Parts: sequence; structure tokens; C-alpha cells
Amino acid sequence: GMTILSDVKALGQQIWLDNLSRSLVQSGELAQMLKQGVCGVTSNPAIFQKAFAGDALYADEVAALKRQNLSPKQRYETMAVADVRAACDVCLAEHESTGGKTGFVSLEVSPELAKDAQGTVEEARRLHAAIARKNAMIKVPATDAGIDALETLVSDGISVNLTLLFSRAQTLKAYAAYARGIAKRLAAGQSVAHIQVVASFFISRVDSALDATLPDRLKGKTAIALAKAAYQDWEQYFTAPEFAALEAQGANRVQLLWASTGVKNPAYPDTLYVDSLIGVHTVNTVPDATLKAFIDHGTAKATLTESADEARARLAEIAALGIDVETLAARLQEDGLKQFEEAFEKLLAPLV
Repeated sequence: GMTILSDVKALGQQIWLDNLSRSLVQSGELAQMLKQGVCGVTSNPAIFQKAFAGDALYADEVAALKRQNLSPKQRYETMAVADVRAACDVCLAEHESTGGKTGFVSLEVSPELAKDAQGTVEEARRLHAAIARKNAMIKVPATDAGIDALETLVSDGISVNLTLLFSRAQTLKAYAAYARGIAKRLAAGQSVAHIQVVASFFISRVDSALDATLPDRLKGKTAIALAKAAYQDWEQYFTAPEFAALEAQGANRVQLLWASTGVKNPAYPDTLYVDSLIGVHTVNTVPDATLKAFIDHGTAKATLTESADEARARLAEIAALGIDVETLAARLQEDGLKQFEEAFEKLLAPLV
């Protein structure tokens, strides 16, 4: 039942909604969710493509914007920024109640900037200022350029959702860049206590890539094993003396956020990823149907740190089979960027 969301909060995990639309906010539904245990919202270009195509409340907005001399991208941005600002307003009470630790809404920069660090910084600063809310996060893909941008944006005091992570190594690079940005701010006497960063580590895509060619005992296990190992890496990085010296001065840890947690293979239970990845100081962003399924028949138990030994043994067998999870991660990130650009082009076409 619904109380499962508060049970998961007590285990230290926030559950965010992986969807946003004009009607979600305008109907009052989002406000009701933020009382029922939902703690934040994520978007991406595919979410906007589907919302713009299917939500009747965009029609009048598009018609109005087609009366102005605007590029398709600025029409999209005007719409998306308005939706994000409205959602931030709905989530503000939650955000303020926790000292700014919850209640975030994420907006992703243009996919075409993913390999351009300077361009990404420029767009992220601009979108942060355009939204003009303390609980907005700018979503930036974790390419090498995105990790460069992350350091700069953190040093600017901007909260960031670093996305399309599939690699433990790249995630650790992201933590190091975060810490460099934090250390810069502390050295300059600037505040850090309101800077929040999440590392959105993708789940279902790993299993979708591998399962058809894996042995029995490994089908449907790799993505969870990879996440469990990532969380162990997280514990080690953020408890180390280097980060502790920053946390003593007010720095917040990065938190892992499990994304792509809707189950895509009907051979697995629909709550598999949510049920299996619950642990302290994490986030899980779920599509509506997965949130529904978890409320109906999910289980709230601290599963993320269970059986870490088996996770390690499974990743060792993956390697034994010749699957290089770092090569896979790079491909999946590339593929995700291509897919987000495809969705973005699809949504811009009706805005011409």
C-alpha cells in the first residue's frame, strides 16, 4: 500500500517520479504525490517528447509560442522551463523542510552539448537562472566533458544530476570532480551546504543489452550486481578521510540515484529493480507504472547491501565470459545520447 513510500524513506531512500508534464502539475496531482511520499521529479528529452505529444494542455501554449519569433529550441525551452518551475514550486515545501536535501526537479541540457564542456556549462548556468528555483537540478550526461562541466558547475554553487552513468569507473571520476569543485568553494570561503549532486546510474539498460546471450544463472542479475558494487564504491569513497574533511565543513555527499528502473523484460517481476536496490542515502526515480506496481506489491527492505559477495562473484563471471562492463558502459552511454537526441528532434519538429 501507499505507506510503502514512507517505509522506504525510513530505510534512507527517496523515491522520485520519472515523469513530468503540464497536467501532472496543473491538476494538483504532483502536489498530492509530494504529500504521499514522492520526493522529487526527473525529466529527460524522451519524457518531454511524450508529454508534449500527449498532454492536451500544451496545445494552447504551442499556439501562443508559434505567434512569436522563436526557434523550435526556444519554444521547447519555454515550455519545459515553465513545467519545471511549476513543479519546483510544488516541491518547495518538501525541499525546505529537509534543509534542501529533497524535493528536487531535474531538467536536462541539450544532448548536442554532451561532448562540449564549455557549452554545457553555459547552458546549465542559463537554465539554472531561467528556472530560478533553489530546488532545480540541471541534468548533465556523464561523458568526460560532462565531468569537466560538473566540477565547474559545483564550484559555481549549482546542483547537478549527472546522468547516463553505467560505469563504476566513470562514477568515481564524477565523485572526484565533485570534490574538487567543493574544495574550490571552501578555499574561497563560499557556502557548500546547499549544493546537492546525484549520480544517476542506469539499471534496466544493462540487462537489456546482455541477457539474451548470458548463461541461465546470470540472466537478470548483472545490472543489480553492478549497482550493488557501485554502492560499495560509494561507501568507501565518501567515508574516506579526504571526503570526511570536506563533509566536516558542510559538504554534502553525492548520492547514487537508480534510473531506468522500470522493468523491460516480462520475465522479471515489475518491482525487481526497486525492491532490490533500497539502501541508505540513495534515490530511485521510477516511471508511473513502476511506482504503481511498487505501491501495490513492492517490498520495503534494505536490499541494496545484501549479498555483496554474490554481486562480486557475478561480476567476476561476467568478466570471465568476456563481457567488459566498461566497454559496455561506454556503448550504452553513446546509445542513450543518440536516443535522447532522436527524441529531442522528434519533439522539435512540431514546434517549427
